[PDB]
Amino acid sequence: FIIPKKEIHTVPDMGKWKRSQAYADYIGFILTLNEGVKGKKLTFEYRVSEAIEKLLALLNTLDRWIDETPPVDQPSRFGNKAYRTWYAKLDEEAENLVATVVPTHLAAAVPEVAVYLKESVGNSTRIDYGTGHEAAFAAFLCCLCKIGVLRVDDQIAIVFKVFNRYLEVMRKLQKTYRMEPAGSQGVWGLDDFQFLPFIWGSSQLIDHPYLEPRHFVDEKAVNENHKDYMFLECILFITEMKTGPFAEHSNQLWNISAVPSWSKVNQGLIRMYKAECLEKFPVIQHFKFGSLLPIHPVTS
Repeated sequence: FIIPKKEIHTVPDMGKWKRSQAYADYIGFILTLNEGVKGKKLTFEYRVSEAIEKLLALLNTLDRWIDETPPVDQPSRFGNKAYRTWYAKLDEEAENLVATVVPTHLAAAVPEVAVYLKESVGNSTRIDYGTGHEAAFAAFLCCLCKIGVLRVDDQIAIVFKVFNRYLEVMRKLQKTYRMEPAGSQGVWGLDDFQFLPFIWGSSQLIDHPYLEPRHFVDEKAVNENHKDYMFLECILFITEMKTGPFAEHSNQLWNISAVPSWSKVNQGLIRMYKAECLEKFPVIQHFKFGSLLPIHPVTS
């Protein structure tokens, strides 16, 4: 194990990244989880292991720290400085948190794995959050699979239990500390903060008996179904946070609602994720590379 470090500094480094072992493992992981959740509600009776339970407890610790760290009165009208107090706790305690999940015989892996956790919750200096932080959380989970802490039978729970809870905690950070989107915003982005739940969420909805894409801009449909469906939960967050016509506050998603099937939405969002997140220097340039997700060319 080694200290994961940044490797994307120049334009040619984008190709280095796309040819890397890290990229192959990362995109393979996203696609594997995408397939596993296909056609299933969040309440699907999936297996729940000790490691999954410990990851939920880890996220609940993060949540508790938010409650202990209220917003401060401040002059700035953007991010709330209390975020930095919260983040400092995570920075100090990340290895301890990860150690509650990783059994002692794999203790050597804790510092490397914990770097991804420390990169998954936003930026302290800027008080911002974007799809690069979300990617680091997926990378954190990917590392836990690679070292065998999480297994194939945990894959549905990774999305429906752990990632689902992570999104709740991220929404709470974003609202509580008035966090700024880190990257492209408004007309320029799919969503101000997230990406993966629209991929995995659209996979859930493949072959649904009633819901089709145009239904996600129907407030009634979202209200009656969001508890079962990660995609719909994301839309609910948007409509709760933003006012006015959907077409104006979320134009990209508005256009996506016209797609005739969830399978086509899912296929299109995978393409879009590569183009607008993984191949986007300003979004992905802070990705860190160590031993588990290495910058060396993919083995083959």
